Parts: sequence; C-alpha cells; structure tokens
Amino acid sequence: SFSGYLKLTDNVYIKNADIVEEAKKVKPTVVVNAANVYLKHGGGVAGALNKATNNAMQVESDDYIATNGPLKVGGSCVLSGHNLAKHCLHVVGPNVNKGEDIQLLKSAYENFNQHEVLLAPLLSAGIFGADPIHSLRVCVDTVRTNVYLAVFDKNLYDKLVSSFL
Repeated sequence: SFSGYLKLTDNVYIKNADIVEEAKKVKPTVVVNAANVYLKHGGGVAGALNKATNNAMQVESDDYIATNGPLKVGGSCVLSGHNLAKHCLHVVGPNVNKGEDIQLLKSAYENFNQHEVLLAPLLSAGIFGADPIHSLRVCVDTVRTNVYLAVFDKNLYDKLVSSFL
C-alpha cells in the first residue's frame, strides 16, 4: 500500500512525490487527476498522468466529452486509471488563472468523499494558480475519506508541512 507519507490528520496524508511514479508504484484504486472541464490533459498533473498512459487517458477522455459534454468547475467524473490505477477520478478545481471562483475548491474536494481511499494532488495548485497552502487547508476541512497527497515540489512540500496548522 502507501509508504513514506506524513500523517497530517486522521485521514489526510502527504508525501513529496511524483504522482505518476507514486501511481505506478502503488497502483491505487483511485488516482485523482487535476482535470479541466474539457478533459484536455495538456500540462501539469493532467499532462503528466496522460503521458504515462501513452495518451490512452486522452483518447478515453475525448470519447467521454463527445458523449457527455464538459464537466462543471467543481465537478468530476470517474474514468479508467489505465496503467496507473483501477480508476482515475478527474476532478476540476477552479483555475484562478482563468478567473474561476476559488470558493468552488471546496466543491471540487467534496468529490473525494465518494471514494474510500485516493492518491491525489492538491487541487487548483500548480498551473491552476491557487495558493497550495489554502488548497491543503480546504482538503483537510472537506475530505473525510483517506487521501494520500503527492506534492511534486520538495520546497512546496516542506512549506506545506512546516506551515500546517
């Protein structure tokens, strides 16, 4: 199962790790993708997860969008985890760089509560533009299921742990 995580709360764990490498090592039931409404996995966590699937995630995602239309900001969908996990929970956090309401970050994290355990990134962090310290706070105050957070950047990981209330 999950190794080398620091326990933040009863249900939130954190580790300085590449979520792709973590997913290949663990092969969790659920890996969370930092998705956009179109499921266009171009960069950040989404681009990295998709590249690890040899673009199979993008092919599956385009078929999902052709059938269902775009997701809502704050929403999610469950698709295959391909070679990374049993399932991928594609969750759309608000992208601050697109002027999206940061209040939707709590709605985005609520999607995690439908899964008993997840490997996840911090929603709306990185190229989505939100403050990762705020994202971790919303995560611990919203998610009740077991969430294993992978933070790619060591410097951000240290700042997140050292500032955690």
